[PDB]
Amino acid sequence: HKSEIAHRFNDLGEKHFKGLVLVAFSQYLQQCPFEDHVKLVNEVTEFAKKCAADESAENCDKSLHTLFGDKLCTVATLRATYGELADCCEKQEPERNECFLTHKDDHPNLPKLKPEPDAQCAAFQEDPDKFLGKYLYEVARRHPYFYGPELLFHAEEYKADFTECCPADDKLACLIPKLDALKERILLSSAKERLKCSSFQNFGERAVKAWSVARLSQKFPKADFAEVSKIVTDLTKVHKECCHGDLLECADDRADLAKYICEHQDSISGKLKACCDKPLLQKSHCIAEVKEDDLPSDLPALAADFAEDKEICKHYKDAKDVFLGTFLYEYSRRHPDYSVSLLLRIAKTYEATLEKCCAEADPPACYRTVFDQFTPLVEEPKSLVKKNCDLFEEVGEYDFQNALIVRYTKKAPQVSTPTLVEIGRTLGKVGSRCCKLPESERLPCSENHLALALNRLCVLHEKTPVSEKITKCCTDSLAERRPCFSALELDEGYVPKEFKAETFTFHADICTLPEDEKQIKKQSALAELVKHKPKATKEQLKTVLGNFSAFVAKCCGREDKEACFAEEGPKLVASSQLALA
Ligand SMILES: [Br-]
Ligand SMILES: [Br-]
Ligand SMILES: [Br-]
Ligand SMILES: [Br-]
Ligand SMILES: [Br-]
Ligand SMILES: [Br-]
Ligand SMILES: [Br-]
Ligand SMILES: [Br-]
Ligand SMILES: [Br-]
Ligand SMILES: [Br-]
Ligand SMILES: [Br-]
Repeated sequence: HKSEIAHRFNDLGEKHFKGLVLVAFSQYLQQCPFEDHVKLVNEVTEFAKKCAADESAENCDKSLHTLFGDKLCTVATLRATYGELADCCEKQEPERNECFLTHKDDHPNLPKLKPEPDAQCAAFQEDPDKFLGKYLYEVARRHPYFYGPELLFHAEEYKADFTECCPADDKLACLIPKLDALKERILLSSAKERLKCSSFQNFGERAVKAWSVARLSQKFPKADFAEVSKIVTDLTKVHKECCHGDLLECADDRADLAKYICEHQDSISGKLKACCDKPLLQKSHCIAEVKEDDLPSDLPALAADFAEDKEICKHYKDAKDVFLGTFLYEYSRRHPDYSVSLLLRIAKTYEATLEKCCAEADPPACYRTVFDQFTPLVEEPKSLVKKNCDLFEEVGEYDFQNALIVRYTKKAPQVSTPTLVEIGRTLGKVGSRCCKLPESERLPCSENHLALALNRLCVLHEKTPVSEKITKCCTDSLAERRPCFSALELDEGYVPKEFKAETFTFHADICTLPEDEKQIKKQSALAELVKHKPKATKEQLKTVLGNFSAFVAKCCGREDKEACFAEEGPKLVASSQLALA
């Protein structure tokens, strides 16, 4: 392949190629107007066609990286709008892209994209191409590590929704449920993918493969070890390319993998057939989301091979990584009911046990009981989910979020209020989604979702580190991350944040906010109450918040809203203090 970009263009097709370039640019250059991005995509795409037709043309042999980078450095507003991102252009590859990646913004704080059915159907009417391009543009800029080929797929869902619902008399009736569900799907996928990219960055490729050996062994328990390994090797390569911004290569390799999975579905899983009848993007998504296959009925006990066999230290000496990979695959396929981290924790203990045991002068004797060690590990997660789902089913979502906001704020009161509020809200929604699920599916859902929320917190906290405890938990070890967070507790040495009346002062402009923005303001007040009076109980904190909430509702219902806030406000701010002693 003389020319990489011809090759990409040839393999991907003009539409998706175009689509991926729009996405890539929107992730790198998050503020630029949609129109500026359209032009860039068109330029790159032109040059691609020149090359596909003639690979000797000036510059067609340069790497995609180099071509994209040079293109980014061309932007007329780069310095003006993106500032020090412009300094990256002085660097050379591969450092240039590294430098660009660091400057992707994980908290871009763009206006909340909400469904406006009368509005959007008519935008869908006025110009559709701009409409489906904009969607990709808006999602990409808000989620700078979003999984390239998956975004193009959600766009199609987006198109299919509008095309169906905009003709009916009752567009909103049809439309809103659909868009609401799609926002949720986007959030979850973006969090899933950010965790992969975070793992590459902080723990490396090894950690990403183990995580993936576990997950895929659970999904495809029927598959033998060499399949799993092959698929995992290819999928890691794919996600590494996407996390680094190489969306064309990412996508091209992803189509190859989807092809491979579909040509070997008999040897992988029986739940693949419907997926493998689909067009490309649908097919890849369908595979990404496939239900776990049924446990096979011919699997032996793991003891024989992993506790009883007397040459185990021998094997473990010769092929450490391989042999432990074999343990992880075997253990994970038997346990479709465990979170990926729990599995990884288990594997780490096994590895640790062998190194301990294999120095002792009779290793069979001790590692004989290695499986006893996994009991307490399995049990802890089971307790946390039961503790949380119990609280959730009792008090409802909003109260659950509140209880989590308080709990996390006590653990890490230095962390910003916007971040504390976000994790707590996110974790409340996990309660709604996960708790109603069968126990075989509840542990994994809440713990796999919890992993994603902790990662988000660590991503935000790494932008501007403020708590050492948090850094330690975020950077020590992916498998121990949840236990590390669970162990955090209010430090005896924490100095309360000094009181600031303004921080608890509300005004009428809250009345015109969306409900969820209303709750965010209230929930932010909650976190600050905790920062100022950290020793206050959750029950005292719930009462004070109830009083602010009753105050806001009333004043927002008043004829003279502003007079109500002005008179009533200071009374609350005063009494709040004493209520939290
Ligand atoms: Br170009
Ligand atoms: Br993202
Ligand atoms: Br690329
Ligand atoms: Br794909
Ligand atoms: Br096969
Ligand atoms: Br802290
Ligand atoms: Br999250
Ligand atoms: Br933070
Ligand atoms: Br916890
Ligand atoms: Br006011
Ligand atoms: Br109060």
